[PDB]
Amino acid sequence: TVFRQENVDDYYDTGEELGSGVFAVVKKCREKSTGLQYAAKFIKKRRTKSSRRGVSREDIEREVSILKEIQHPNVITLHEVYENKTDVILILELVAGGELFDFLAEKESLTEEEATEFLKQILNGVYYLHSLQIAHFDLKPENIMLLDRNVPKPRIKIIDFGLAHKIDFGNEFKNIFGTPEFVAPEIVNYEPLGLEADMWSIGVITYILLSGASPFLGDTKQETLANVSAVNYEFEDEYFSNTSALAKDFIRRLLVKDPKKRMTIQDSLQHPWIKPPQFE
Ligand SMILES: Nc1ncnc2c1ncn2[C@@H]1O[C@H](COP(=O)(O)OP(=O)(O)O)[C@@H](O)[C@H]1O
Repeated sequence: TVFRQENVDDYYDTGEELGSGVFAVVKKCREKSTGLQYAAKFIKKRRTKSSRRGVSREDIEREVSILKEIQHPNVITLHEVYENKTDVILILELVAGGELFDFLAEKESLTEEEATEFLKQILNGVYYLHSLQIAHFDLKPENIMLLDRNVPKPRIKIIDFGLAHKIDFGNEFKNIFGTPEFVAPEIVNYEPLGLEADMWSIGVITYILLSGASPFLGDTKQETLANVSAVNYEFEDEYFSNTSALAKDFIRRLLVKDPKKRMTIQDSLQHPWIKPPQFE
């Protein structure tokens, strides 16, 4: 699939850098014709078939194809795509209130209500995605943006569809590995993956939202991964003594090794608490 090959600079001005990744950089931008602001994600292309630098065209096209499908308040909207010899440039909906990661770092500790207010939105977005048989495969606080961080109940959007896949056969078996702290045991063990992996990541996010601590994090990536595969986590009293037992129950039902026994996204919304790279 080919994208618009006019110079993006003929149509957009860029400003502040919003984020920086292995082979992607995201910059705030403004469309000249409308004055509307976006986030321009510049993804470096591979220079040769066998190269390890840059992103394969297959992987870029998958991200674009998934983004084109989605429209929901809790996920990002793709506006346009450009390309040139070096980059594919995705013009994405701007989410201007920063990462959930940075919000948590600045506050140090959420109430159980503040955590659920974030969680409920994450769950609604993932319910949408999973309804479409889209697994995100990279859910973590760095990939959840706030629209406006200066309101008591910030609204969020899921970003970074660089690992997302359509799961039309219930599982997929490709090269898929996210951030060690957040990946499910089946990722660690190189097993077939499905929508269930996202539910594990949600459990890890929930634990972090409530405690400020990461359930499986070791001092090295290998230690983190070994902890994940062994389901080596516990609820520290220092962090959870004033957290409800129902909140712990919710996490326990997500941090389950066997993906078949883990809560699904529909289960998570009906749960009584809610119901109203890898190498060193
Ligand atoms: N739509 C957006 N609005 C604002 N910031 C974004 C947006 N998309 C990405 N970012 C920022 O850029 C960072 C890297 O995102 P991204 O490039 O999508 O990840 P990757 O390069 O791993 O695919 C994010 O963690 C975030 O800080």
